[PDB]
Amino acid sequence: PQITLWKRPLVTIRIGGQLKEALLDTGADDTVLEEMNLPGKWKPKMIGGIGGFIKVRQYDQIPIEICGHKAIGTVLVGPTPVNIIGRNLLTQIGCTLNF
Amino acid sequence: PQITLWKRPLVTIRIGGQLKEALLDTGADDTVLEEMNLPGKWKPKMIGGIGGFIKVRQYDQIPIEICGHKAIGTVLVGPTPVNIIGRNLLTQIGCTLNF
Ligand SMILES: CC(C)CN(C[C@@H](O)[C@H](Cc1ccccc1)NC(=O)[C@@H]1CN(c2cccc(C(F)(F)F)c2)C(=O)O1)S(=O)(=O)c1ccc2c(c1)OCO2
Repeated sequence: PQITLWKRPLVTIRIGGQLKEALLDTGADDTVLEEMNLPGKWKPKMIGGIGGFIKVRQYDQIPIEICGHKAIGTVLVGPTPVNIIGRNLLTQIGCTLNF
Repeated sequence: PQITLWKRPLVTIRIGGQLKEALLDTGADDTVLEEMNLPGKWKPKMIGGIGGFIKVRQYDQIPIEICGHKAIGTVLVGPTPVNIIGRNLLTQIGCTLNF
């Protein structure tokens, strides 16, 4: 599909038994999801944006479905106000910017 | 052009006769540039991000040429970690997400 940017590019994602709305975000290197208790090993990380840094937990090889498109990769979990699908997963679902 | 997302979508912009690199950022409502001088009246504003809130200066009706495409709109200037082109200008240049 084609998503215009008149409004925030929110789409439905699935991670386990959780459906959530998330931004397709070309400005995000990494995928950052709001606080959730995922299974498995993780490592602590800091990520920076407007206003400074937040502490996140990095989980590897997590499957996520994004508008029915399958993805699997690193997801950062932490105190973000919005679920952010970053470039690591945007590429896996074939997402490009066009103008 | 079509822009893939295996690398950051950084582009050259022209503003006030100056060339800068900026990130095409579909997760950003607003265009926010690092500290710079722009002419004319501005208004103090505060905006939020992943790390908290910052103070910015809001300049209206500023021409920016983004990758050869002309925009005229609101530019916020302040302590963003990198120059970002947000949806307010991405829409002007006809940018969409496609997968
Ligand atoms: C500023 C960019 C260079 C980076 N950000 C991505 C931007 O697209 C963010 C996404 C975002 C959107 C909403 C809340 C928080 C983050 N966008 C922005 O910073 C601004 C913030 N923002 C906003 C608007 C209204 C309210 C608010 C809030 F109240 F939540 F702060 C934020 C908005 O529209 O764009 S980022 O989210 O900070 C980010 C994401 C992934 C990363 C990373 C940094 O480092 C490694 O991996």
